[PDB]
Amino acid sequence: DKVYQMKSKPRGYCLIINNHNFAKAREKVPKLHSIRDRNGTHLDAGALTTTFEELHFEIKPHDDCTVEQIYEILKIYQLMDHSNMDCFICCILSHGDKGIIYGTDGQEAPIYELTSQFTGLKCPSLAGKPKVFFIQACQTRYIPDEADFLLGMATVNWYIQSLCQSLRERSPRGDDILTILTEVNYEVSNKQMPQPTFTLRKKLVFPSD
Amino acid sequence: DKVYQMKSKPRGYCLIINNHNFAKAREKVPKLHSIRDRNGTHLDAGALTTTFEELHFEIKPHDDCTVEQIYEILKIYQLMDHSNMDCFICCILSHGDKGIIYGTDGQEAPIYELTSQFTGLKCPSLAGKPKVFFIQACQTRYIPDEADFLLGMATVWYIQSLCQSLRERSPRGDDILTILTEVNYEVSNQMPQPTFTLRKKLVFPSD
Ligand SMILES: *CC(=O)N(c1ccccc1)[C@@H]1CCCN(C(=O)c2ccc(N3CCOCC3)cc2)C1
Repeated sequence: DKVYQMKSKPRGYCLIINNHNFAKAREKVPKLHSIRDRNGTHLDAGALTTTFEELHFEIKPHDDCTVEQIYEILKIYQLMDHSNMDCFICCILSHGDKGIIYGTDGQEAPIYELTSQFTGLKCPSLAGKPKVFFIQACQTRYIPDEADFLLGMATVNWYIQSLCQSLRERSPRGDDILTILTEVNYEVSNKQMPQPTFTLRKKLVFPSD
Repeated sequence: DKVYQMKSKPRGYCLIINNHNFAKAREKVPKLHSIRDRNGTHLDAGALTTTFEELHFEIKPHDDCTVEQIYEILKIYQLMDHSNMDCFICCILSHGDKGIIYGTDGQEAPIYELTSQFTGLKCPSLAGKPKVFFIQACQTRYIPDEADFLLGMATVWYIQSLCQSLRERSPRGDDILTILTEVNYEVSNQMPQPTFTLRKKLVFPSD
């Protein structure tokens, strides 16, 4: 029973990346000649703003991002001085694939190339602090070989909905994020299942009290 | 707040593949010309048996297994009728590339191709009940999209702290993730990566 240093104001930045218009994708990329536009994402996005502002993160959201657009966004936060922070969360809501994420231009960012941005050897002020990634797909490893990491990855063809509901619910009760994820795993299987993989050293909780 | 039904005598099978004599690997596979014999792996193995025999698991140890020996041992328990069991554990001590494992003949086996044997479809006798995998290989997907899996794997200590923190805590009723998060700090100061798709909590009562 060790718990991460959740308590601060604010606790961290909650990156929300929220791609929707894959128009240039439908144009510039052949194999994605007919890729639907991920409308309805705002319900996921709005909930992600809702739950995580309540848990004392300052949401910094971006909509419709290229891979280049996605990539430069994270350097802003890799190079940022996180010393005053306690945690770091990044949500990505886009079309998915096996181990990669699609930008609105139809190009690809591997899940390992995004997570690996925030190491200790790359983001030192955010060392020993938990670094969380929630991703929801649609239709090598995924994490640096380092501690203090969580990847809530899923693949659609509602995950973010139930994840929010269990966060709003369980967090003021003092349940940890792993407890929440098992509850989220059950809350969808009745099987495009999410596979949480992590390297976190200690318990991670988002206290509302 | 659910917990996997673990009350069962025996709780389940607990495979312990234990590769040590990689002579045949050196003997035939040239890039594994000087692949070291895994000396000391006979210390992890005993800890695992001791840990899980206390946890009411019928240990099934297997030493120095090649690739088809492995594909055939999993084949047995894949076709088995675990209807009176409440859990399935498979330990693998060996070494390989980032995604494969090396049999004692240097032949490969993707870890997915192992965890993928105990599906619901491929092992209906094991539906809705935890299929746990521990892997310690010294230096794509890893588990199928079905529920009730755990993959405590370490690219490479891990198994000795996994055991010590398992006999120490499983009596107290703590969840597996609580345990796995603890062995992370012990290993922290290379890193294991537990991917898991479990629906309820998971404890091993000690009675
Ligand atoms: C890959 C491997 O074989 N490891 C390992 C290395 C790094 C991290 C985790 C695991 C082995 C696993 C077993 C123990 N070990 C040793 O180096 C070792 C070997 C022999 C001993 N002796 C000899 C007889 O038994 C008692 C003491 C001690 C340690 C790491």
